[PDB]
Amino acid sequence: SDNVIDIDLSEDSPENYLLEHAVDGRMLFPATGTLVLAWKTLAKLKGVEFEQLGVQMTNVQIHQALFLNPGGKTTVSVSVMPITGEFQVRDGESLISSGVITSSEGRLLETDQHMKKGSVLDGKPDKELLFTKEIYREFLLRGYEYGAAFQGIQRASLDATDTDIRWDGRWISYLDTVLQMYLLSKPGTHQALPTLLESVTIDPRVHPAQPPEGTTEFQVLPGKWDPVLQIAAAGGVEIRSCHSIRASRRLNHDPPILEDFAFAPYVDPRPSDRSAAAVTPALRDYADACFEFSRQGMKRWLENDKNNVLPNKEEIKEALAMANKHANFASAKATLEALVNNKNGHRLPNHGLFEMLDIAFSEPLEGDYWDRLRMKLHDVRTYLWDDPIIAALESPDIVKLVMETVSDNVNQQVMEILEVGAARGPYYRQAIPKALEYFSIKDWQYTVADQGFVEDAAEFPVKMMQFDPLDPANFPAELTESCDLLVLKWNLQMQVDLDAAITEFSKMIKPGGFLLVLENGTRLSTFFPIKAIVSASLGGKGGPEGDRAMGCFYTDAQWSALFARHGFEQIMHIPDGIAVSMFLLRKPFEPSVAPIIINVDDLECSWLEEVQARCAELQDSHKDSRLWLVANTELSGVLGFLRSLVWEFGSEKLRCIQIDDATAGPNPPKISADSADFKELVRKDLAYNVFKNGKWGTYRGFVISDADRQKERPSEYVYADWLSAGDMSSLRWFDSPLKTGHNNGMLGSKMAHKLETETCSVYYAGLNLRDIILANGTIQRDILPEETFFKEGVLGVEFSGRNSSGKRVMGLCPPPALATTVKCPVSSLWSVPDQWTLEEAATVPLAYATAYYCLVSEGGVQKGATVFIHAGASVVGQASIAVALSYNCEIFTLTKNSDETALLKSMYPQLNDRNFCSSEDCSFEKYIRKETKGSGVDVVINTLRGKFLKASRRLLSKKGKFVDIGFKVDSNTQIAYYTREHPDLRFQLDALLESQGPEWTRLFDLVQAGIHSGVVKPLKRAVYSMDKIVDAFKTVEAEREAGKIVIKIRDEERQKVCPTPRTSFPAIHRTCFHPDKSHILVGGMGGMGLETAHWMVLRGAKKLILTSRYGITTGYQARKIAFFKQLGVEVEVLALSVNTRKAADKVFEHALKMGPVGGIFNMAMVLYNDDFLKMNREQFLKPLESKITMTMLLDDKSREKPVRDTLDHFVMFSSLIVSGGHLGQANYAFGSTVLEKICERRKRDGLPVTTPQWASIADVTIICRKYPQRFFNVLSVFDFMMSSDNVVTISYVLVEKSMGV
Ligand SMILES: NC(=O)c1ccc[n+]([C@@H]2O[C@H](COP(=O)([O-])OP(=O)(O)OC[C@H]3O[C@@H](n4cnc5c(N)ncnc54)[C@H](OP(=O)(O)O)[C@@H]3O)[C@@H](O)[C@H]2O)c1
Repeated sequence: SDNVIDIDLSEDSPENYLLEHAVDGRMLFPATGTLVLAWKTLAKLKGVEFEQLGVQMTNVQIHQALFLNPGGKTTVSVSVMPITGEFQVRDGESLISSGVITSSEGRLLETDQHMKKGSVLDGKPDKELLFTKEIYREFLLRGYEYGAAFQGIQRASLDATDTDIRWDGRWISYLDTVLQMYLLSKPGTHQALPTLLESVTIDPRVHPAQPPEGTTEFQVLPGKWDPVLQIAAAGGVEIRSCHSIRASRRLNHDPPILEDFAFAPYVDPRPSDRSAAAVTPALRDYADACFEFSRQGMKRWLENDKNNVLPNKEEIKEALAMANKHANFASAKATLEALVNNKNGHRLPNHGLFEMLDIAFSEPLEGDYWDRLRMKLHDVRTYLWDDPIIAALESPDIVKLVMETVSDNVNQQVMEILEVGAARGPYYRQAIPKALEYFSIKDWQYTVADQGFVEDAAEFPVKMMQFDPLDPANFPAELTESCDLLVLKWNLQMQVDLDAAITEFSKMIKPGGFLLVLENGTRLSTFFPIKAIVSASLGGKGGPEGDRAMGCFYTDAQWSALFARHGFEQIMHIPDGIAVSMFLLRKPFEPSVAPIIINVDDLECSWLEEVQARCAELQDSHKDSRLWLVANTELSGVLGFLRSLVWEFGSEKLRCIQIDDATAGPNPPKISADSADFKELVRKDLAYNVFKNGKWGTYRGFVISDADRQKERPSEYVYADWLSAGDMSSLRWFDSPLKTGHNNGMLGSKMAHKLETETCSVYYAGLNLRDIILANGTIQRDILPEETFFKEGVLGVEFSGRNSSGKRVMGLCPPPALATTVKCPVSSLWSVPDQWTLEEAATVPLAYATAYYCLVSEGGVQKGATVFIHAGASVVGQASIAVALSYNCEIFTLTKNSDETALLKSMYPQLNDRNFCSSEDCSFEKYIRKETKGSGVDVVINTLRGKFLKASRRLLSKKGKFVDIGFKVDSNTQIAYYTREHPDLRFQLDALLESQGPEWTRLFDLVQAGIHSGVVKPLKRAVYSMDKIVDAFKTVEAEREAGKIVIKIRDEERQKVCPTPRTSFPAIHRTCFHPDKSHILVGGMGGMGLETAHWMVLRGAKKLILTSRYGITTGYQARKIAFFKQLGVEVEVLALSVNTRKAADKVFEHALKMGPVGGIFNMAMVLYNDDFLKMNREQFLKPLESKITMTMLLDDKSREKPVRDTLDHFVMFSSLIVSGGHLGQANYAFGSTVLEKICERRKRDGLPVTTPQWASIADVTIICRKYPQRFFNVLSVFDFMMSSDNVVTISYVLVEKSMGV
């Protein structure tokens, strides 16, 4: 109604600096931006200029975020009430800001900061100051992305109390930079969204005037932060008591792609290898069931074919005959139907062969049968494509192994693929989404072809060609030297003349190209039923390799011999065993010049000179010349070294061979110049040859499914948390830090109260409405007592289990008590009487402890007093009635429906209908007022809100007490809590459980007395298992029926004092660090070193020894370490390099002095990026110290006592240069690969090891087409990396799934 403000976010608009304010990518209008709009509006109403008006905004509520849009116009309406000052910044019909704006002519500013002239941060060292780069690195790590316009704090002290704030004449920027001082005063990791600014005073009269026009250098105004009063004051501005709400950090990019950098054999993989077919025992049964169903179905087909309408009948007799050689229809369908309809967990994704076979046989034998059935099976063709038998060889691992192995060997930038016959047997639907969509460095061009248009390929980035696939000699001549890979899925089995087809197919292969063939090789009579009805000319000439089975099938052994006969080298061969087989072939390579071999075994790089010389003469030699970098040791970086060399010398000549001594079989290869094994390798001319586990293979990064990141495994200690805040359907069970004996969150205020705690094995956990309110996002974790801020979880307080002595106990503990083990203070533990089962005990503690607090501790109930209890059917309501009845009180209670009234009356026989009202209307006020003869109710236990809260205070007597325990308080109510106007009694039982002082021990004794006197009786309850935790929370939230919801953790033993059996629970991973052990962080005084150290501090670590070449040299390092120490962490910063045994000894002398060594981290990096041929040894061994010398001096020291037994984690950070390669970083690649080989040796010896292989990290742009990850997401995958069995995990984010060219 009042001023309408238009914000022009255009190319040259003066208010374009407002797009330089983003939170996790999204552009936002600053929270202190509606203050200026309200400020400018009030001055406009008064008719005065806004910079001559001194305003004061009080209790400014931020309800929404005004999302700015580039090149767009945002119109917001500001409405100010003339006399009272109530203002409203509202975009459209949605409120963005509310509060009260008041102008004045006197002095409004409280602090005297506007009088301060200079900057007190003068003459200080550079290690005692924070600069704009360091200040806004801390904000970026929390999601606050400020552009150059909003980077106002130009310098600050380590405490951030004193700052230099820039004045540029823009008031939205200046107010934001004065709120950044408050944000800079609350170090942490989460993103805090302001929600209430109690006071904001702007006095431009004492503020410096706008800088002259065209100013380039602006003045810095001193700023100060007052912790006593919580005032951020700079210049003529003052922000007081800003309240923020935790915000879930959203991911700017798409989820990272996690892979397992593992070794994969080429030919005939064993069942334990990753290139092997994924045939489970269940699949081998489905294959047999289909085989029996197919075999007998043909028998049924032959005998019933009395009309002779079954062409290929001789073929169906031959197929039936062979099945008999290698061997009722009702039973055959019975076995399959039992397999299909069973849901025993072991369940194939789908049963397509059975489904499509059933259509093949069940179809009647009559006129127009074959034409109709051929149409029917062409309508369910998808079943054959997507079938466990057919998908065993189309698994993501094999598809990626083939597609990337072929890419490592194609020496172009685009990789031309050609899938001939894409209508019958398709491969694009598997190659594209599983392997080719992950490509970042190489481009791919896919070309499907067939007789007709490929209907299913319309949605894929492929090119559809047209010609006859089933007939050679008509292949278009435009396909000569056309494709670097040829895929013939189910094509060579349809060719009448194989030699002619293969000869004509081999011409389409570029020199050095590959041919991929997938054909049936075993149990050839299983799929024949469908190749009988859905094939026209089932006749194919045989040859020297034998006679085609039926007329369209060769056996796997005959397939391999046939390919070998045409001079094809078997690069890879993966037999499914149950059905299909896969061959990858390329033509033999005959060198014209002798290959050059250089041994790169030495880790001191005594060959840098020779390789550099031979690498220089690459582009002046014959095209058939090759450099073979050979390593015969487990530790060698030849694999990642040759990837980086390929980036500047091409893939044409650079080849490599590694032989792993440790796992090389009894017959190790003998690669040495004119050897026998080498020549077999100079003929395949594969870039990377690795002999490990007894077979030649290659290192490939196998993608990890997003479902495996939340895979649940047995865990002795678990606790319930949420995967996503505010979602009650995301509740899971995570690993509990109690496996270390202690509980996360021992920092700050939790370090002051040294409560004596008894470790109890939880058997039942009661679900209260306090947990549902937190779980569903109605209230953030920050409203809870400050002692719970760093706790792993905040769900659950009450429980009933067994203490360490085996006694049955029940009690309330600080969260998480929705767990399997707790550390309950001895002053909060009651003993279960020997008449209650532990199930009944789980319902008593909180319900009655709250009831006594509300009635006898806060309400001061006296004998005979009148009490009004809202929601009498709730557990707290039932407890309140029982406590009140014991005090001989006149009870009035609000019951929703008649079922609740009946339940309460039966539960408490003293309750008559006169004692009951309805929670559906405020008609209880007249009834209660009349029934009390105008005296009112002495105590009101209020849960209902709005007009029921008002109508219930109105019933209070002269001395009556109002106990409001509802959770969903209004905004005005919360401000009353903040302003100390009213006490917040809804998280007081949680606060008394942190202090456990005089006020609690009064409630402990009141409840204990009630148990003895019989007042405290167990309530009716519903027991939910540990897997229905989500459903239990939903049951509590809905409040459809009265009762206590109690999660059953363990089964109570028949005895009464007996040790709890040790058991495991399925739970998601959650890495935790032992607080009594010392964790060494070599290079932990850096970007990821210090931000990872903070992550460990939250997850349990309390003893850090951080190592650097120089120690603390900046004010960001000194401010972080002063934050760990304040939290209660024993930090130690050593200015040494662990490059000699003396240095290694010192770092572990200091570690063992602090405590047993429980973790070693190596984040150290040194980089000299340069061209390989302009690098001497002194410059090639630069990155090799932090990665080859500090990793075997930390690995030698971790393999000796006492480190070996105590050590839990051995993390050696790596880079994707070992998996992708990079330009100029050929020395870093060698160091990063030898580091990964030391970590794989540790796994061989059973020692703990983790090797993160990160691409790029944002907070601590697009390189090789990969977006840098946000650190809050690097620590999310890092946590999964530590709690996993693989050694090397590759984490990288893709800008977008790769398309063609
Ligand atoms: N953040 C990224 O962009 C990114 C991307 C991919 C991978 N990574 C991985 O993460 C690490 C790099 O993280 P970052 O550079 O952001 O932070 P950082 O690892 O903490 O930084 C490297 C640190 O190494 C220390 N250092 C070097 N040589 C040392 C020696 N001989 N002894 C002890 N300390 C030594 C340096 O301490 P001084 O400075 O005091 O000498 C420096 O602070 C590497 O392991 C890398 O593989 C990071």
